[PDB]
Amino acid sequence: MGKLSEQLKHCNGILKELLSKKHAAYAWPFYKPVDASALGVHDYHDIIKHPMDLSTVKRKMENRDYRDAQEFAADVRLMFSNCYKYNPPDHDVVAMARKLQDVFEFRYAKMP
Ligand SMILES: CC[C@@H](C(=O)OC)[C@@H]1N=C(c2ccc(Cl)cc2)c2ccc(OC)cc2-n2c(C)nnc21
Ligand SMILES: C[C@H](O)COC[C@H](C)O
Ligand SMILES: [Cl-]
Repeated sequence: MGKLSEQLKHCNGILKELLSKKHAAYAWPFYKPVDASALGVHDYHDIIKHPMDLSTVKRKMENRDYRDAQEFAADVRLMFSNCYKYNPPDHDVVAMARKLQDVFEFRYAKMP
């Protein structure tokens, strides 16, 4: 697959951290694709045109889909944006998204 660039190594590090046990209390809703039928949210795919989640980001990293850090970051941010778009701002899952995005943005800012 070829060695990840230095910046994408940092991105992969961030991804591993987001999936790690220390953040699980607020990261878990973002681990896998939203299953709209399972959750009973039958309007989800009318509202969210481009679903994203951490397992999909991980697959894309493993498959070398991301050509740079910017592309990676856009997907992680898309995941958070979908959450902010679908849910009311006072929902528990939105608070969790904000917390995980704080973890993400502060470490992404430490890009070599
Ligand atoms: C799908 C919409 C929303 C919902 O109303 O579910 C019933 C959902 N809430 C939740 C959610 C609701 C309350 C709390 Cl405390 C945590 C997550 C949700 C749950 C599981 C899951 O994957 C297994 C994804 C979730 N998620 C994400 C991401 N963004 N919005 C949600
Ligand atoms: C809570 C906002 O939607 C995202 O905040 C990012 C900041 C680094 O906490
Ligand atoms: Cl972006």
